[PDB]
Amino acid sequence: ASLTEIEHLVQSVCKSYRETCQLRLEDLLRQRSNIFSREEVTGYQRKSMWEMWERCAHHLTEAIQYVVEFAKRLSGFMELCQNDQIVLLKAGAMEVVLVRMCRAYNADNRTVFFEGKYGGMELFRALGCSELISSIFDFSHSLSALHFSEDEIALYTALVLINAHRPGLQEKRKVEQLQYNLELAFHHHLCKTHRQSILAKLPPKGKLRSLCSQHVERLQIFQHLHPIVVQAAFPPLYKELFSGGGEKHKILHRLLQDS
Ligand SMILES: O=S(=O)(c1cccc(C(F)(F)F)c1)N1CCc2ccc(OCc3c(Cl)cncc3Cl)cc21
Repeated sequence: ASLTEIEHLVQSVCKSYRETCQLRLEDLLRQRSNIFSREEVTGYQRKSMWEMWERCAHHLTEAIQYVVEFAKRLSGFMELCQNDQIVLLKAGAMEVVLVRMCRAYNADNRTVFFEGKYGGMELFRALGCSELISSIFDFSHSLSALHFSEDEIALYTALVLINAHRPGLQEKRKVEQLQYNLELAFHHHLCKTHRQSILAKLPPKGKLRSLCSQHVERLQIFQHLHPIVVQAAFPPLYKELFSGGGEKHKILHRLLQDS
């Protein structure tokens, strides 16, 4: 488009992200001294596997409801066909949740905010996927060395969400031009803010696909151990995005109709 239209894309996205944060930043920094206790950490460790899963899936789902709203406010996004809004969310909504987690992450004690207090990766030992849990801390630890601004996180998460080369898009170019316009707003704000140099420190694209692909691969395993915990206790939007078969009940386009 134009440089003046590019100037309010930054504004539009920075507003849509600030108005769609469950996690309010200043509330998280004012709680990193509220660190979990060995007696509470062991309490989480001694919880059954499926209960730490059911509790985290429910917490992931709550974090995706705010992403689907972020997407719903991304000007240009709801001008797209339902099949393309859902496919952008179905693949990029966990990726947005993972990049937003860098704010709930404290790199000094390598702790993450969880259920009202800050805990380490040892907190999630009962889940049985220690290798994947570690890579999410190592990933949030990597973005914490980028020292993101909330405006930077806004424009980076839209580009995580608005991906023109997702498999399954009906109309590809309508996203390419929404991606390319979003891509200028990010480079222009980084230019203005004297931050063009972080474009090379950003994680390689295939780093988020690998983290989401591990989560799907580790839900597969837990589904086999606890099948009826997924059908009975797991949230439907979780099963729709991640497990198969789970899109039998399409909660996604329910949220993309009401407004
Ligand atoms: O519960 S969070 O407040 C949470 C907060 C910090 C760290 C974690 C975890 F887990 F990364 F250390 C979890 N929340 C909000 C953001 C988020 C992302 C994924 C998630 O769960 C996915 C999952 C995994 Cl990665 C492994 N096994 C079962 C599941 Cl369902 C939960 C979640």
